Amino acid sequence: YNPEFFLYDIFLKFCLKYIDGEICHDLFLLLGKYNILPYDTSNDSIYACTNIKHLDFINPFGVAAGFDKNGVCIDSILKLGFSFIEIGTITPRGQTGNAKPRIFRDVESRSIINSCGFNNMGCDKVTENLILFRKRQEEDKLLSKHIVGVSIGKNKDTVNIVDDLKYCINKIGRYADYIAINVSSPEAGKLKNIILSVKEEIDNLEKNNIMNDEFLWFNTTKKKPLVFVKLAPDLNQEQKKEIADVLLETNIDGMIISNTTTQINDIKSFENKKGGVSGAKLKDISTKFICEMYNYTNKQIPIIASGGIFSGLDALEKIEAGASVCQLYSCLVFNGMKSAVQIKRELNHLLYQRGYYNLKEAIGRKH
Ligand SMILES: Cc1cc2nc3c(=O)[nH]c(=O)nc-3n(C[C@H](O)[C@H](O)[C@H](O)COP(=O)(O)O)c2cc1C
Ligand SMILES: Cc1cc(Nc2ccc(S(F)(F)(F)(F)F)cc2)n2nc(C(C)(F)F)nc2n1
Ligand SMILES: O=C(O)c1cc(=O)[nH]c(=O)[nH]1
Repeated sequence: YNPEFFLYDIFLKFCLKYIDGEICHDLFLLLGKYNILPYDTSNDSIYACTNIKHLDFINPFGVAAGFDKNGVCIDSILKLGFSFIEIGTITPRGQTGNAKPRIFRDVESRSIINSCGFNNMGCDKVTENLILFRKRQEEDKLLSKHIVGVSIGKNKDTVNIVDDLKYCINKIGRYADYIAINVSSPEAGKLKNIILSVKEEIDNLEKNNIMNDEFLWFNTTKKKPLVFVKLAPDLNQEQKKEIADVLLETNIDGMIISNTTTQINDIKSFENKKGGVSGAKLKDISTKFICEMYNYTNKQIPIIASGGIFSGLDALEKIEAGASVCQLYSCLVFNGMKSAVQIKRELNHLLYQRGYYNLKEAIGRKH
């Protein structure tokens, strides 16, 4: 609640009004890189703890993929009050992505559309960035117990998809607390192949190193990274159940629901635009998708929420629907740096008013 946050949020609101989106994004990533952004040093409520398997989160809010694609601003973003961040999506080789401008935002609807095109510095350089962070994390009190996942994907013109992801794992898998596979860009038999192949590569990292785990997994968990998969919402009920089966057969560690959507036409400033939409308008679509997969998987696979989360209320819908954890993106654009502090406040208070003992008790409370 400091003036630090408050003053910065004025600057951001101003930037939001006048300056191009991707230009704004990079500007504040830069400010974070030089560590002049504010901190949230509050103790988080132990009643809003959560986990995905043996992967524990000190609080249920993190940042989604695509926000810090190259892992350049990991400390500063985590210290805003987030329990974790998902970097990437990265590819084995650097990409430029599509032509600019490629990101636009509608303020009134609190929505965004993008056709970035998986721009990133490539797996090699980003791994060097994550390593440097991991080294800083050993020295910084505030980064303890904070989780860093890595989103991985295939190059535009890939020879083979699996091989792209395989390279990324070999390079960066040691520094990741979990690995996110996203097949959501704006047959199931080919998916199962991918998922398995990823678990095997991770399992191979363990086998082919002589070191014990403490000195092998240079991450937070000190164990091999979990395997999540991120799904787009533009599928039919048949696709979803077909996939739902796969995730069970592979015994995947969690699923990130969801990515952006192409099926929104009622945003006026966006009618000229191609890409995937995110923000408020994605909220209701996203939540429904969680109920479905939660049902289709019969509640065996943990879920990670993404799509139009702005408030402690929005967060609770995802949780009761079946999510264990939430990711923010659009909220930070429209609500600023206070988003983590603010949303954690709002959620803690609601859990009380809704008579919940803790957050885990509320997970999947939509029958
Ligand atoms: C500019 C931009 C870039 C994104 N890049 C990625 C990405 O690289 N990988 C990914 O899985 N999701 C990416 N996303 C999607 C977000 O991770 C998130 O799923 C989506 O924005 C919905 O969250 P929200 O409604 O809170 O904004 C991107 C979104 C935006 C707006
Ligand atoms: C004012 C503004 C800010 C912003 N992103 C953003 C906002 C805040 C921060 S941060 F991380 F201030 F501490 F929270 F630096 C980092 C990135 N974006 N991102 C975009 C976009 C949609 F182009 F990606 N437009 C923006 N406009
Ligand atoms: O980089 C992108 O263009 C992108 C990737 C993704 O997974 N989702 C999205 O909305 N954009």
